Amino acid sequence: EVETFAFQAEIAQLMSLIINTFYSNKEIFLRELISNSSDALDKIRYESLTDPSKLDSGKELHINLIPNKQDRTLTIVDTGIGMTKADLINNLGTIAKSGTKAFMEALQAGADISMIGQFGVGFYSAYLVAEKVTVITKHNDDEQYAWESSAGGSFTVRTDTGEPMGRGTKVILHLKEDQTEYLEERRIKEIVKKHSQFIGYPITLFVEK
Ligand SMILES: S=C(NCCc1ccccn1)N[C@@H]1C[C@@H]2CC[C@H]1C2
Repeated sequence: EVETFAFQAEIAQLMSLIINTFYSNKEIFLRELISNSSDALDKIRYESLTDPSKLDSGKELHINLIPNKQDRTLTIVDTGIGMTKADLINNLGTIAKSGTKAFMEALQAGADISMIGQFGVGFYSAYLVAEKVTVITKHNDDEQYAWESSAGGSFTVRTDTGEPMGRGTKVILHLKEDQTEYLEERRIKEIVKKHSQFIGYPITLFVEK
């Protein structure tokens, strides 16, 4: 059973801008998603200091990068705090409204797309390289859910029936046909070394066989 929602008007305009603007420095999408993963790992690690039982769903705090050339997908996995159903539908888009609005004003004040993380909406930079983004997430306080959008103004949320994650978030990027360079190992390594050398959690690049 699937539910379809409309994006916030501001969010929908940001995604249409991100998709339709000719912007060449697309590699910043990885820094933003890794930075989001780092924040999610910070939150569960902090909460576990006063409640060690929050880690019963998994003690490992790490980020995995998993390219897949046959499926043309790049997947970013973290074992952070994860997201509830309310996060996916209401709360996170509500926090992001002021940031989205401010980000689009700045885009005419001279600022460029690479400053998206300074407004707390770096996640949507995934649509620089992805035609479709699937998010699998599991919070200690909710069930496992699957969020998905190909932009166009709508997204879906459903209960996920697949392999249980335990805890964390899996961002699955269905890459555009001309963006397969981000499925290459030395390209991913160069981007991580350039943008995310100072992340306080292990970032493991899964090499294909
Ligand atoms: S509101 C949003 N990103 C911005 C919030 C944020 C800021 C800093 C770190 C982490 N998260 N993303 C939401 C999560 C699912 C994917 C799209 C929607 C549903």
